[PDB]
Amino acid sequence: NNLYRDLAPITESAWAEIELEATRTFKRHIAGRRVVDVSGPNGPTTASVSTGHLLDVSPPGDGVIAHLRDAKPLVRLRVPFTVARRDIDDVERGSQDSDWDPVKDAAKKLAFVEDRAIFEGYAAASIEGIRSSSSNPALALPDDAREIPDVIAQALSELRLAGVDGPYSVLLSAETYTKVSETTAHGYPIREHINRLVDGEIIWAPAIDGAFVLSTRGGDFDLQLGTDVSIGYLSHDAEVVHLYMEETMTFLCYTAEASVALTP
Amino acid sequence: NNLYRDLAPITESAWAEIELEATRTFKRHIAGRRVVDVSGPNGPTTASVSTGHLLDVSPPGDGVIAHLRDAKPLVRLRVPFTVARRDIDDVERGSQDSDWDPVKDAAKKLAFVEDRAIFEGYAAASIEGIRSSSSNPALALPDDAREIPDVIAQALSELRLAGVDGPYSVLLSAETYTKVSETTAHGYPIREHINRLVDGEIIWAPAIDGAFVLSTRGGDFDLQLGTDVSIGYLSHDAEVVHLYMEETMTFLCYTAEASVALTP
Amino acid sequence: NNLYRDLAPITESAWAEIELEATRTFKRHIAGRRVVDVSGPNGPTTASVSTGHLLDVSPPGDGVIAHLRDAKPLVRLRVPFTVARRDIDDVERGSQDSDWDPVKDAAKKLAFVEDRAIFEGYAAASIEGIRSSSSNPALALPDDAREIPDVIAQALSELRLAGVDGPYSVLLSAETYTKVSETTAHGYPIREHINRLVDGEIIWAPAIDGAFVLSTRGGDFDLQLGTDVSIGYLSHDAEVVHLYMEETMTFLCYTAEASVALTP
Repeated sequence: NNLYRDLAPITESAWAEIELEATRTFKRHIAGRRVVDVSGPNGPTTASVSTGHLLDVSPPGDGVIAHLRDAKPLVRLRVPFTVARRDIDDVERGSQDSDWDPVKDAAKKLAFVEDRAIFEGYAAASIEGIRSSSSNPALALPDDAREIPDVIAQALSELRLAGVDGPYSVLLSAETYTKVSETTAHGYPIREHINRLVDGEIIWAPAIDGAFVLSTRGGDFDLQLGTDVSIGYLSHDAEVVHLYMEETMTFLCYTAEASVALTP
Repeated sequence: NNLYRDLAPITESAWAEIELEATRTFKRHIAGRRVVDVSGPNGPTTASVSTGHLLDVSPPGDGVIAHLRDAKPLVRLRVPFTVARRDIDDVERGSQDSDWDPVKDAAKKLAFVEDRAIFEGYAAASIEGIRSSSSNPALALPDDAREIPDVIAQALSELRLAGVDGPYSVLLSAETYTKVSETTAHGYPIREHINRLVDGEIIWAPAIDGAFVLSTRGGDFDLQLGTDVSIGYLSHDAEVVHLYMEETMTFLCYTAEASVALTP
Repeated sequence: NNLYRDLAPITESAWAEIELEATRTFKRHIAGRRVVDVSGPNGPTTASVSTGHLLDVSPPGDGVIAHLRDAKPLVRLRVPFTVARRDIDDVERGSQDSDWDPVKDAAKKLAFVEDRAIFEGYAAASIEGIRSSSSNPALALPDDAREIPDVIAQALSELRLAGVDGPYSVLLSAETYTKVSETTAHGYPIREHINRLVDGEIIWAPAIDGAFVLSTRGGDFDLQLGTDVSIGYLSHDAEVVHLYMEETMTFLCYTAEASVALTP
């Protein structure tokens, strides 16, 4: 295939180690996939997602009405990294302390870009994020950690006024999650205080900035994937090999009233 | 379905008559479908055709390479017409001279727009025609009808220099076909003179202007259809019913050297 | 094998596309293979073709008669070309307008060299062409296109005086074939005028210069192949891949009276 892995100077065991390390880190650092419906890979031939809408266009001639079908293009994200042939070779010698830090960093970068496109928007890819697409009024996250549950209750009140149902979930930023975790009250963390309110789960969202309270009934958010995360090979040298992590995706929000955003 | 035919004041017999009359006229007046590969209807959900190419785009952030997948949108052509309820009603009385001239005119219009988009281009739909996409030099159709075969032989020489194979076919305009038909030499029409050269067929192309000599080996032209020609209903009155003929399509040319264009 | 295709950064689909495109163009531009017997590939170990003749040589010593066996060596023709990794990669994305023009040009070049060696001679390879090996007197192709059939009839008279039988065939140059095709008489091309005389076929020979009338009974011309046309890999870069088209061949003419040559 287009990955050209058979041409890389890497053994099966080292390939397995790299894949495992990247998968673990990405699954750690990814959050949107846990609260958004995912349309499984449709193949490399997939390039756009139809919206079912029509756009006006100049007719070819008299007596003819012309309309253009509307589609959302898919964007390919590629993050390159470099690995050492010595660490690669040591694996077949029964070594199991090899350095895969570039792999972990690339996985973190890819997860962050994906989550930031989902929750904030990537305009050049025509991706409007949940924050912008949300219709319910946005709130402000208090500087202190003790007042956050009140704001979350207000956001639940807003959604739950608007008429959305299903389990509710709170996605918190790295800085906010650290705050609610370190901070404590009556012998419990402010994070447990927050958890007490919702029916769903509390989720880490390091890539995003602020906080988000959203419904998970289904049918409101769609992450379309052409091809899932993959690892490939570009070139190599006497000392290093250059690889990349690739994924082709787009994001769509259909219900603007199923989420509430809180800004720092 | 979206046609809403069940709501129209028309009987099954009249529906059949209208469908038959439109199909006959369209199949008469259509030419590109006889020399271009047709990708059958893929359903109303189809909105674009992937090209497999990539487009450069600003990255979300540092260390990330971003590319956009390239697709060709589909365009919907709708031609409205009006029919008389008296002619509709007469059918169930065993009448078989009913007037379907508006149906025939609408079918002609739709065929003409389709063929003109295929052979000349519809820019607003991002459709580049065979004439523009052709790489072989264009020729001029002589005013006289006696020199046309020489120009056709020159065009065959150009294609057949360029290295294309398979049966060759000549599509002639209405004005040019009338000329070669009426004109005669040695007791045979100039059209038969033309036919003597090629291995394929001589085709009517009223919508196009000029003439075209092209190969039919396959894999060079693709007419993508989302939905084929259909007839629908908009509204009705005590005297008339308003209908439309609809089709969603796009056209792609892959080989620029498989055709030669001759301009009036 | 020596092609080293497994080392090239090309997918199976792109390999198939390149092979198909090269085969089509070569089969289009090749002519000698249609009128000469072909000895199928005998393997890479084949290096020469015995003639069964003997050559005089100085003896090792007294009372000894020494002779050397005579053989015709085989010559390997290699034509390099370059391909773009972007066009290669687009194929797996369902792209089918990729550029293979260098492939087509290399195939044309190889076909032209093969046909020119067959019909004109490649001295350094000890290949004497049909033109030189022919014993029947050579003719001159008239500048005008109207007198060519008379010269072809004269050439048939010469062969057919000399006593050769079997279907006869005319191989025409690019410039001569264009002339006889464009030129017309009594509503038929001069090429059809020519075809009327012979029992065999009229053949395109762009590589050759002039015209040739020859018999196809069999046993007079032999194209010996060690290995048929093949495509290989030399090296690659971040943007391009360097490939070559290779064939090992030689040509032998046994009957000097089975052909007649016409010079421009």
